[PDB]
Order: sequence, then structure tokens, then C-alpha cells
Amino acid sequence: RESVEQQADSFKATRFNLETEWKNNYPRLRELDRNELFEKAKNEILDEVIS
Amino acid sequence: RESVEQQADSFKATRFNLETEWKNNYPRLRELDRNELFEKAKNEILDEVIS
Repeated sequence: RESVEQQADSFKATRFNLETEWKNNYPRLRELDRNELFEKAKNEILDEVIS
Repeated sequence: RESVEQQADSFKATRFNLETEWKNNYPRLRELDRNELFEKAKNEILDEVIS
């Protein structure tokens, strides 16, 4: 119980730092996982094919 | 055997007519099924959220 409280606060702070870095570097972008990036990449490829 | 040959030619001609209609109406677009349209629609929604 004592350990998990400390870990939860540390994890929340760590996640906040990661989010702050994302905003500072990529404020106008959206975070996507590996699968979603693959879907976005293929759609762009199809657009270039049409263009 | 005789019937399937006639059907295959008719199906090919019918598909050609559908493709010709697609080009005449939507030359600069890509045909997608119901599922793919849902994926495209949600991505546009997320873009508007960011904008």
C-alpha cells in the first residue's frame, strides 16, 4: 500500500513530463501507436497514387 | 459451361459501366467500402479536434 502510493505519484509526474515534451516538440500533432501510423502512412501513399 | 461464359462477359461489361460512371462523377476520388469510410471519417474528426 505504501509503495504503490509512491509509484502512482511518480508515474503521474513522469507521464506529465512526457506530455510536456510532446507539446513542446509537436504541439500540432497527435500521438499514434505503431499500427495507427501504418494506417496513416498507407492512406498518404494512396493519395500520392491518385495525385 | 455455356451459361457461365455468357455471365462472365455480362459481369465484365456491367463492372466496366460502373467504373465508367465512377470516373465521370468522381474522377479524383477513391472507392472505399463502409468500413474504410468510417476510418477516414474518424480521422477527419480528430483533425478538426486538433484544429
